[PDB]
Amino acid sequence: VLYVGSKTKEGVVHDVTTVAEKTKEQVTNVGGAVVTGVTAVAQKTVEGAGSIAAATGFVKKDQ
Amino acid sequence: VLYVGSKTKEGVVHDVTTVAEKTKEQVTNVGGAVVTGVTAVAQKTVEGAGSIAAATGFVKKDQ
Amino acid sequence: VLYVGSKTKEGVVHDVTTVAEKTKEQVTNVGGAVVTGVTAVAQKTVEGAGSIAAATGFVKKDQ
Amino acid sequence: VLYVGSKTKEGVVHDVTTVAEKTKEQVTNVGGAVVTGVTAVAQKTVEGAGSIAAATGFVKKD
Amino acid sequence: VLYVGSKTKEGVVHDVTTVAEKTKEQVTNVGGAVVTGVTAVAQKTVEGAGSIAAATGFVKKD
Amino acid sequence: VLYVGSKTKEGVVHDVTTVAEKTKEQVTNVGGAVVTGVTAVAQKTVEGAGSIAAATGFVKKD
Repeated sequence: VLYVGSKTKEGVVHDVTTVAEKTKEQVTNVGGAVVTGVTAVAQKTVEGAGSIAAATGFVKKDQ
Repeated sequence: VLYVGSKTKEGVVHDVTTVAEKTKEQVTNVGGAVVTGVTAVAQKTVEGAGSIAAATGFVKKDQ
Repeated sequence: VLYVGSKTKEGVVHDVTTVAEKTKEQVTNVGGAVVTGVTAVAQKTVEGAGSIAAATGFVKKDQ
Repeated sequence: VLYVGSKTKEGVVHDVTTVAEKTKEQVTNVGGAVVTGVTAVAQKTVEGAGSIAAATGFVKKD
Repeated sequence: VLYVGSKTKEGVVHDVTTVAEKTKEQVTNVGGAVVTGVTAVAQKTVEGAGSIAAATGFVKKD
Repeated sequence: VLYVGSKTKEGVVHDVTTVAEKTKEQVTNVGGAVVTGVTAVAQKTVEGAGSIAAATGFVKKD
């Protein structure tokens, strides 16, 4: 498993450019999840049973 | 498994450019999930049974 | 497992450029999660059963 | 050259507001200008000799 | 050259506001200018000889 | 050259506000200028000889 001469880019994120202006906002939450904003999750590997990788706004009520 | 001379791009994200202006917003949540915003998930691998990779707004009520 | 001459970029994040202006905001939370802001999670590996890697706004009520 | 998501305003006028409640006015005039109200001039390019551009309440005589 | 998300304003005028409550005014004039109100001039380029650009309440005589 | 997220304002005028409550005014004039109100001039480039640019309440005679 070898790279001799290259440019290897795995699991990256860039130039994520967000601009806002005069943005008014109201939020109300009771018990749940609310995700309002820039998020960058860059991974290369997640191993394992029953896993959760890179969740976002994840309401997990179980019984 | 080898790259000799190349440009390898796997699982990437770029130039994600979001612009907003004069955006007014109201949200109300009770127990669930609400996802209002830029999200970039870049992975190369997720291994494993019963997994969840890169969820978003994921209400998981189980019994 | 060897790189001879290269440029290896795994699990990175850059140039995440967020601009805001005149942004007014109100939030109210009771018990849940609320994520309103720039987030960069860059990993290369997460190993293990029943894991959670790189959660965000993750309400986990269990029984 | 390439503009991604950009905004390019060369000689514009915007987001002007004039609120007025319970305003009382009176005017009298004799042979001259009076400008009581909103004006919004946006010119990109003007040329000439002895030009007059974007005048308001102008009085010329000889 | 490349503009990503940029904003480029060359000769603009914006976000002007004039609030007025219970305003009383009177005016009298004789052969001259009076400018009582809002003006918003935005010029990018003006040329000439002996030019007059963006005048307000101007009186010229000879 | 590349502008990422930048803002470039060359000759602009913005975020001006004039609030007025219960204002009383009177004016009298004879053959001259009076400028009682808001003015917002934004010029990027002016040229000429003997030019006059962005005048307000100007009186010229001979």
